[PDB]
Amino acid sequence: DPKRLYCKNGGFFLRIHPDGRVDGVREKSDPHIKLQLQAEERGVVSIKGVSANRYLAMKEDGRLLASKSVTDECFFFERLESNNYNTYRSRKYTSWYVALKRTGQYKLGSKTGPGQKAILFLPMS
Ligand SMILES: CO[C@@H]1O[C@@H](C(=O)O)[C@@H](O[C@H]2O[C@H](COS(=O)(=O)O)[C@@H](O)[C@H](O)[C@H]2NS(=O)(=O)O)[C@H](O)[C@H]1OS(=O)(=O)O
Repeated sequence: DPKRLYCKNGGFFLRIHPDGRVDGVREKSDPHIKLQLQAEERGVVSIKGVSANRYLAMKEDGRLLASKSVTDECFFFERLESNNYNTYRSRKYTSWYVALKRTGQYKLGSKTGPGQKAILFLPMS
């Protein structure tokens, strides 16, 4: 079943545009925030935009985008933290997290880390 990823940092839903752009939006009705999270192994997921047909990827410089193809940049550790929010940490760039800023823009992976509000998401159906 599809999920919406609600970010604790400002209450933005993770959004994947048809063109590959990634950002955040507060509108629960937005057509581009419905995501498919598929387990590739225990604790490892890909994140696909249902509307966009693109997979969330983190690049070597921390950029977030969504690609048509699934590559090693499209896998993330899904962890339930002690505060009961999930985090999604790049399987390839292992210190960097999927994250949204308070402005609704995505946060560059190299600017993220374990104590931040920006990396915390709650999956909702
Ligand atoms: C409440 O948790 C964090 O702190 C907030 C805050 O202190 O305002 C947010 O930080 C964001 O804004 C501050 C201040 O920016 S300003 O433009 O100078 O006002 C920045 O210093 C932070 O880098 C910003 N972080 S963000 O991830 O880009 O939003 C924010 O809610 C929380 O920051 S956190 O890094 O996610 O913990």
